[PDB]
Amino acid sequence: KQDLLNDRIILVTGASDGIGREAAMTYARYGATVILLGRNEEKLRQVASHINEETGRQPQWFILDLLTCTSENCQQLAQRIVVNYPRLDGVLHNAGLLGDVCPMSEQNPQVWQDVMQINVNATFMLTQALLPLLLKSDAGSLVFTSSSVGRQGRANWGAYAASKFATEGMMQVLADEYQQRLRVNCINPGGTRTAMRASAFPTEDPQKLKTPADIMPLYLWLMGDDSRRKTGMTFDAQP
Amino acid sequence: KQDLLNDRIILVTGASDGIGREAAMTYARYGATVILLGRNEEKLRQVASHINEETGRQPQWFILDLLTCTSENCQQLAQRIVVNYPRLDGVLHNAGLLGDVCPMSEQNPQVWQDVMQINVNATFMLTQALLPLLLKSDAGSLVFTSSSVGRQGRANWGAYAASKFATEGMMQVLADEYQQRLRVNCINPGGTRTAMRASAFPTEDPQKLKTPADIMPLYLWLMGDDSRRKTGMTFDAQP
Ligand SMILES: NC(=O)c1ccc[n+]([C@@H]2O[C@H](COP(=O)([O-])OP(=O)(O)OC[C@H]3O[C@@H](n4cnc5c(N)ncnc54)[C@H](OP(=O)(O)O)[C@@H]3O)[C@@H](O)[C@H]2O)c1
Ligand SMILES: NC(=O)c1ccc[n+]([C@@H]2O[C@H](COP(=O)([O-])OP(=O)(O)OC[C@H]3O[C@@H](n4cnc5c(N)ncnc54)[C@H](OP(=O)(O)O)[C@@H]3O)[C@@H](O)[C@H]2O)c1
Repeated sequence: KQDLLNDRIILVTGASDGIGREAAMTYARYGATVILLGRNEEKLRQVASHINEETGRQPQWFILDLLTCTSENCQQLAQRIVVNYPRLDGVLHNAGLLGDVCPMSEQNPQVWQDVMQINVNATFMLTQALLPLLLKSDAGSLVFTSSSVGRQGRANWGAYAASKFATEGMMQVLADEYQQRLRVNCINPGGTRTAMRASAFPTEDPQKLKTPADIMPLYLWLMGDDSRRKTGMTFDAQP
Repeated sequence: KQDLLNDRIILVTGASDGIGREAAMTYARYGATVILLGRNEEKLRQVASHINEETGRQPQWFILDLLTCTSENCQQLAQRIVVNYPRLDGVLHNAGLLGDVCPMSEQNPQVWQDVMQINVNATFMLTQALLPLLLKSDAGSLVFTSSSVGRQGRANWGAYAASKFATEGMMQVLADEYQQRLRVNCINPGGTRTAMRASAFPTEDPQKLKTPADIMPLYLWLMGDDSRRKTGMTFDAQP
């Protein structure tokens, strides 16, 4: 089992914390060559070093701030990747901003715009930049991260709900365009023990939640060979 | 029938052309006091004058460019409305930008951002500004405009599909927050004979399409009293 992802090159955004960190570390343990994207340099250095402890292979990391990056910035990142890696076998878009959790009448419009910029616009721009590398895979897998409020909007979820709906739509468009070329799917992690969840639910007991490690089976499956015919779908990590 | 919307004050965005123009004119014919929002001053003047021909009542219009308006701009507009109108009984968010219809790899990121800004962000900001007026209605009705690609993403629909998914999500959040206070719903017009449709489908015969006038029954129903218990739903004008 331990070589499930041997010779698969997988890029993970939001790899500096929470679910993305766990995904990057888990993929590396299963033999993948991982590329870490994040915003916080110190956190990325820490994750890369912990992957080196666990696997003896030190992954490369890149800084890309999704709030402010331009299309040119994403293209430049892709060019830097091309120098060291001949393809991408997987891209996991896990980075996300929660924004305000409060009624629509109280949503801060600057924060609303930021949520849309990171979760949707920059996620799209990065996708555009990385598509040529993904198409070089024998069976590239592109994964977006949704939420239950990306399937059914609920009170107080504001920009986050709008952005995760947009994410499902973007995934569906891409799956349709890349039939028999790429697998394109969404994962809904479910409520998971991270800082984002704790901010969204400040009074909930985090010990009642599954951890990122607990929800990894779906993350592995989508990057492995058993999911090869599956595209255009949204999967719940906690069904 | 001709006084169905007597003493209902209804604001319509994108009232300068296409479906929005038809909705504004139709609501006025049924007795509504209509407020026209658009970008093109000459078109708004023309629609207001044609409403005056048809009803002998000249509606007010306001310019608000959804690409560049700030939250402050929307608040200022709401203040201007408050001067002349004590409430809003309906708000129809019909304005929209199509953006590029082409594969994801060819989508222009500036255009993508514009589509998200008009269809989602400024639509949200305007909603925030108008909510207090809507809450003054005995039964306020807030209507967003979706598309079939806001329910199922398809190839080439890019930012537009993402934005209409976000629109469905925003509608669902609002419906949940305003239970037994407002009706909040989406209309999917279906393929309708307008300039937007003709650009999206340049080779299609527009005479094969229903016109905006043809799809008005649903637009009237959502503003009239027979839809009073209906919220959180998306309705197809062409089922
Ligand atoms: N935890 C849950 O219950 C839950 C449920 C449903 C969906 N999700 C989704 O799961 C994904 C991961 O979230 P999480 O719970 O693991 O939260 P998290 O621990 O706070 O991690 C979020 C990650 O996103 C990155 N990120 C945020 N803003 C960024 C920006 N401007 N530029 C680049 N990267 C940015 C962060 O990077 P830096 O630390 O380097 O700033 C961090 O690595 C998100 O898409 C979230 O919506 C989580
Ligand atoms: N026609 C269809 O087959 C179809 C199908 C599904 C959904 N829809 C939806 O129906 C709605 C109406 O579209 P339509 O077909 O009637 O197209 P249309 O004739 O081109 O009308 C679009 C309206 O949106 C307004 N608008 C565009 N950009 C704006 C901006 N930056 N600021 C303020 N207003 C702006 C335009 O105003 P100005 O003219 O003043 O610039 C125009 O009044 C849209 O939401 C569209 O997505 C249409």
